[PDB]
Amino acid sequence: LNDLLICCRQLEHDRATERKKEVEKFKRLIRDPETIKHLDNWDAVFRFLQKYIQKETECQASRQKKMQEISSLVKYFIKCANRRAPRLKCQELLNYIMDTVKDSSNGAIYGADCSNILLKDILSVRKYWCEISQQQWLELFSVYFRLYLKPSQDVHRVLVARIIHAVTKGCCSQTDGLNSKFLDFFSKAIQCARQEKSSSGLNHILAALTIFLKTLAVNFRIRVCELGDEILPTLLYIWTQHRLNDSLKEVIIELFQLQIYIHHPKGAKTQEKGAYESTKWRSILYNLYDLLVNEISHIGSRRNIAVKENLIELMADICHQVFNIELGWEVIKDHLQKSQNDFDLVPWLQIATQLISKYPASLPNCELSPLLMILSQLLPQQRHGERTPYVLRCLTEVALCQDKRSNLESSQKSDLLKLWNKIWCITFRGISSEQIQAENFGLLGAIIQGSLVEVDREFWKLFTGSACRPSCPAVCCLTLALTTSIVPGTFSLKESIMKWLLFYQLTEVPPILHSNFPHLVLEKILVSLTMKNCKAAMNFFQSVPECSFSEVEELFLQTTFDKMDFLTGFSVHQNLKESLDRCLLGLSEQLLNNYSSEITNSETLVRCSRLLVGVLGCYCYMGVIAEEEAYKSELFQKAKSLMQCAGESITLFKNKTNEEFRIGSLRNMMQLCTRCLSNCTKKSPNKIASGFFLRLLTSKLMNDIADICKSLASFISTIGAINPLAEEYLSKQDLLFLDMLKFLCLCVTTAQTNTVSFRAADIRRKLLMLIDSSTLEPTKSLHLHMYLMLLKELPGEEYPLPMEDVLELLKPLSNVCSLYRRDQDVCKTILNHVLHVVKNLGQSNMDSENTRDAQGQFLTVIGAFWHLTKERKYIFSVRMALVNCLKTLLEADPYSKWAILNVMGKDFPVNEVFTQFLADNHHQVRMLAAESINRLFQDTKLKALPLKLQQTAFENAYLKAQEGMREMETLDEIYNRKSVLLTLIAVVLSCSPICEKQALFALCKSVKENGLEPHLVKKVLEKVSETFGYRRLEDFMASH
Repeated sequence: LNDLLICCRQLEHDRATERKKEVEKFKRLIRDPETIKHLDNWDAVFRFLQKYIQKETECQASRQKKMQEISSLVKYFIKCANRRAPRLKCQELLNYIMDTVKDSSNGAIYGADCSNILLKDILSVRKYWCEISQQQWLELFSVYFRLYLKPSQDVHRVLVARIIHAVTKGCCSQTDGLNSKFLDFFSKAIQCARQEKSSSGLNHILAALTIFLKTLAVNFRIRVCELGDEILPTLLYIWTQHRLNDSLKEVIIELFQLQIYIHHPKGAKTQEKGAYESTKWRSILYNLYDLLVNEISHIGSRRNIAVKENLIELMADICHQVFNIELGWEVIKDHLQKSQNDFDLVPWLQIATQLISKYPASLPNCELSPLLMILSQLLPQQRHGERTPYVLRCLTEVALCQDKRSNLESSQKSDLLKLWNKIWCITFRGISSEQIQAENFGLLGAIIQGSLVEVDREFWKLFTGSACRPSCPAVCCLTLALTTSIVPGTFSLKESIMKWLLFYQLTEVPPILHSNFPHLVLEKILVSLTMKNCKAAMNFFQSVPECSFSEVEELFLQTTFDKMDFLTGFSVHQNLKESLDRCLLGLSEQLLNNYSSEITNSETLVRCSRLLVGVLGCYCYMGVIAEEEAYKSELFQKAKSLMQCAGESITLFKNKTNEEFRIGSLRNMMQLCTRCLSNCTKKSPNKIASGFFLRLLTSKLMNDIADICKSLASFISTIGAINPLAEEYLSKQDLLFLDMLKFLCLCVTTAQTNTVSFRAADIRRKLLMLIDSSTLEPTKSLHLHMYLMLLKELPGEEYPLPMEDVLELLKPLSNVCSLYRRDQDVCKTILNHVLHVVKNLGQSNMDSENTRDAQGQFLTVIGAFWHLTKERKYIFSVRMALVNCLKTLLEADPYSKWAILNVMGKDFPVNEVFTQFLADNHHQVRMLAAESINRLFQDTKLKALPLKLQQTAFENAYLKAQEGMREMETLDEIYNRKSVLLTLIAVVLSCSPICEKQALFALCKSVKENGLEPHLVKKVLEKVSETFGYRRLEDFMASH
């Protein structure tokens, strides 16, 4: 250390001639013992190189070799320093990168080189990705974008654009985001891109622009709307005059799709429905439509003649907005009729398919019939063509759209029935074609479900003999046929179908086991067939209940108040039942006889067990078979043998961990097993089938799975830095290990309901030591994944966990959050996963010493997060997470008996803290608190709260909203603040009849004081009056 520093100082103090060889001496001076003792610093050697560079640059074209040499020298030094861990501080390195490229004295190759190390090291490491401050991000974006705007054009312009893309992503993901005043910079770049033809970095500039609009979509919506009206005409000109680069076209389409989503949130058409309308936008949309109509007739727009999905989706969105120069379905019909080749016909068929699917109301019922003749005419060609699946899909969508309408006339309905009968006749022949099997069965199922064509005796022959193989679309059509029709008795037809479904070749696995099927579909079909009235069982079986920019669009509708979530015993045939039981045991016996310990697949055996427990679950759901006799039934006896045979594969893998080919099979094993279980507590065949599967599992199998869990737990391009929670850090073993652990997690929570052979306590205890402080390493990407999912799956509100388990579960939470404090994405994920603990922490029945310990441990980390959030250290995404988890705290303890967080020695109630977020700086946070404020007026466990508590909660919320109003171009913010206040009042009025009079008076005062929109408030009061039950608004006004 001291000797190295002395040698470096002597070399630095030496003359230039001695420095010629001292550079190599210093480079070779580094050694393994030197780096080991140097770890702490690196700033000392860094500034020695800093002044060495600044001294050398002071003293023609001959210097172009020296500047390249020193650039390589610093590249090697930085790589060696950061090879193991990033000890070097990003701050001083960033400033040097700033000042080496700001000046024009340095060569172009040097700034290009300096940008290379900057991207490959600073922006490729998560540590530097988080520690770069907001001020650094803005200055980092500004200097390189001006360099991009510089008139000099070189090969490095692509690299500079890649820097700009990475900086924009970093600022929009790690900080609060750069100001909207930089939008003029992008406008100038687009204007410059209009003149220049090279467009070297236009792909990254537009992609960075797309990210900025996505991040800046919550606020300044009109400003984004106005800028869209400015750049889109230039983008249309760029598209026409460019060479049509595939990557540039894709990002342009993404920008166009983002603009339409902003202007028309979730397909809004009129201005009063939440859409934004202007003359420039209408002309732009018409001009945008003309370009895409021209572009579809191109070879590169798609051997494959299918137009890309993004084009199809963008096509339907534009058509829906422009449908009412005159435009409509007439041009679509003309194109379909006049198209003689599938090249110019498949795109339009895909266009109509997506428009009908996305917007059922976009197609008038008058044009429904003319489209039906066109589709029928395009169906037959005496053979099978490329357009056939497309014609089948749109016909299915037409049938689905037809079934959703009840205003059709009698004459129109009769014409449609005759047309659909003709459609059914055409599509029935040629069913043997396997290529269009999925589309044909889907069309038949849709027609059968809608009762468009009456079923005939010939259709029932399809599921007989070897006419067709058991497939998912075939079963989906069959279950709809059994639901809306009665099986003819041609004891024979029902028997024949059950042979076809359970046809096993006397070494090929049956297709039902070979291919995955939706849970409890074949089982319900079989049970319904065996009992007296197959139609009745389907109706009763289906009667049971079941367990991006979209969030931004939902925000706009709630902003415009067009969307508001609030204020809104049987008999069985004995012969058929015995026949099915004989077939199930016969199929199972065949599987065991053909089973081998090495070559036979295991997921087929579990699928057979899933089918076997499914029919038993369906049988136990009715009064035909009780649970007690189902346990001793020969089916259940075959069930345990299937798993026991499949259990040895896990046992073998427990010893042969190094095997990799087994991983793919075992990963499929849990996916079947995990989906077998059902955590929902309602009485349903899914719950009964899950209970049978739980009772199947033995004590030997859990220990093998747990032992494999313990064994694998001890093992050891992208624009910017890689998220530590990304799936690319998870290998096959890592992905596998997360799989059965989730299977173990679901087993523990749901096994206690029934009586099982295995002890769930032992698994849970073993799971606790899996995150033991000595063993668990939060810095490891794998170890982070388990603790997050264990925090998500183990807690359960129904039956509280052993309360010593949760404190051990919550023990590493403080350490994990402290290590990942600077990572916004990890903090948001941790907060979203920790809220599941509150459902068990709320119940204070066993209020003991350790009970108050776990509550204190949970409250201090939440209080630290709230304090750190108040210090402006978290992004908006974390702010919802803090709001969301605190909402669960409010739900768990409405009276705040124990939910009191302590910070700097001061106690802050949870209820009082929630009202603070109503005056936040992010528009998305404000309504989420405004929508979730209803927890302060009702128990949410629907009993009301005490009068005094309700009065002070409403008063505190109203004054905070008023404070947010008064702490104020600005029109967007003004409209944003008004929407939150109106949403706050509307929610209070709906959920709090106690404060109905006070809230109404508060709105009345706010009309003249806060300047609320008279039309917006009038619509709200009409809606709540409709919700309450008042026929007219005047009566509900007159009541108060």
